[PDB]
Amino acid sequence: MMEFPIAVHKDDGSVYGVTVPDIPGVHSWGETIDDAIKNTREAIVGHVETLIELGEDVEFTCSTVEELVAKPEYAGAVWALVSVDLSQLDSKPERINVSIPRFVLHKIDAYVASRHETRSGFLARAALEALN
Amino acid sequence: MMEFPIAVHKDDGSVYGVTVPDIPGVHSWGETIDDAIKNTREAIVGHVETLIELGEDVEFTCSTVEELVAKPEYAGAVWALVSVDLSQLDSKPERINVSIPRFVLHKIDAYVASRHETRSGFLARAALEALNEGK
Amino acid sequence: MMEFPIAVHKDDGSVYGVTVPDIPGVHSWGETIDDAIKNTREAIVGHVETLIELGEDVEFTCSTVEELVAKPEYAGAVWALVSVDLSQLDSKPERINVSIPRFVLHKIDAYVASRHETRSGFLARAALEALNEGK
Amino acid sequence: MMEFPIAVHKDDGSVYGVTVPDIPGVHSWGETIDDAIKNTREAIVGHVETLIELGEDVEFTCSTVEELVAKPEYAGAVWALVSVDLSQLDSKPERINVSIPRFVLHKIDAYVASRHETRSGFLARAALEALN
Ligand SMILES: [Cl-]
Ligand SMILES: [Cl-]
Ligand SMILES: [Cl-]
Ligand SMILES: [Cl-]
Repeated sequence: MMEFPIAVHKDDGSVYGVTVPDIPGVHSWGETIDDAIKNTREAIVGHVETLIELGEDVEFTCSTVEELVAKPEYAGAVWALVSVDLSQLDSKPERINVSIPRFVLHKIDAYVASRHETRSGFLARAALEALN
Repeated sequence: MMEFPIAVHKDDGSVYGVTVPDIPGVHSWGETIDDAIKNTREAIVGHVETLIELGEDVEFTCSTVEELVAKPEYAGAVWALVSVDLSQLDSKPERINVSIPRFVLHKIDAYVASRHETRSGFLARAALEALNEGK
Repeated sequence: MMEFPIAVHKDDGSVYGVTVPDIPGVHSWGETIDDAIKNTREAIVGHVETLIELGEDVEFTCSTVEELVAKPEYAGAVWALVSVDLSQLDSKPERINVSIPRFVLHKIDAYVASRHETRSGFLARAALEALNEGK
Repeated sequence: MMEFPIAVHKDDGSVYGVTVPDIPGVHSWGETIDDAIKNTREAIVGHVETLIELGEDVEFTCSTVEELVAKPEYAGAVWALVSVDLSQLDSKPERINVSIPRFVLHKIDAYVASRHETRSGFLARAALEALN
């Protein structure tokens, strides 16, 4: 699960505006903060899916709120985190047959059992993670 | 049916280390003697299972407690025998079906084709990296 | 699909606690903001899954961030929305097949006999007590 | 998995003798220390299986080496631990259908995955443990 920090600003007349520190160029908005979060999620997912559909490598780096919160350009922002999982990206994953040593599977099984994760989800995230 | 002798010894306060004479590379321990034995059994079982799964033969003759009990490197040791049954162990890694996002499978398959790796060996290694980083 | 607002606040040094306004009894935390959210997501999913499995109706209307964002107890909070899909949740506990030595299954059945307990509720409770030995 | 401490004594004009602190009455022996350990394991297993077959409750109280080693009656002993688990007792376990809440199963699954244990083994040991 990836967590994108998003910076929410609001004034008296204008609506909620949102910027995405890890994706300059994305600017979203909402009549309420909940709508702004949801609209920013859609903009982030559409961005990532679009670059994939274009044939581009996409490198999944997320900043943390901790590291951005004291920066002046984010003074007075309301911080939120939008959760993006890889299932949220590809609608038609491919089922493949692979062999994994049992001592590795036992470590995967112990780990995913406490997190509502699967062998498949763990391996897909591990595959992506090793590629960076 | 292999019988691995193991030797538990006191190292510091409330930490018991274990020697496995027939697998010198295994270094298990426990906060209690019983924990140390249970942890060593798990290391030995995983070792034997994993080498058999590589297609190796692991049938050698274990040491006896008798030939080791009087050696001075085992003074004060607490002994146990770990019994390992090889009859049910598979000689190849476990085959599983998994679901992978296509764009991820693409950059796997393109990656392994160049170093002549396998998807399996790639995902196995990738899994171990992800497990170790989480700490 | 249920959208639970969660509020992450920095409680002490290097520890972030989380409030779930619609489940006041859940008190999750994490070493980082991201870990706090992931731990909170897991407690919320487990909560909703477990109550539906008890045969309860859990569909109610979640709070919004909007109605909470300006309240003093949430000053400085970092917000997130945890999305819970109820579609796949089963309304009964998981049925499993297990192998039990007869002499223990005798001393289970004889014991649940006049407590008006079930084998299931007994094994569930015994499992949890046994797990409560966390090192 | 149960671990019975056993005390091994050896004098030259004789063989290895063994006593079992948690089972007074058991006295075993062997030409070698390995034979004496194996013979003591059989006597312990036979003892427990025999009481069960007599219809007696059996309560698994194992001492630890740590708490026995300094007692004067065990001065100069060589200590070993005899491992007994419940499968080593009943030859014909019964297969039953039960319902377990998933949050309990997930905790069982995480625990047993690192130990070569099963849901069934864990629940049988738990059934015996919280049953006192
Ligand atoms: Cl997953
Ligand atoms: Cl899977
Ligand atoms: Cl087991
Ligand atoms: Cl099982």
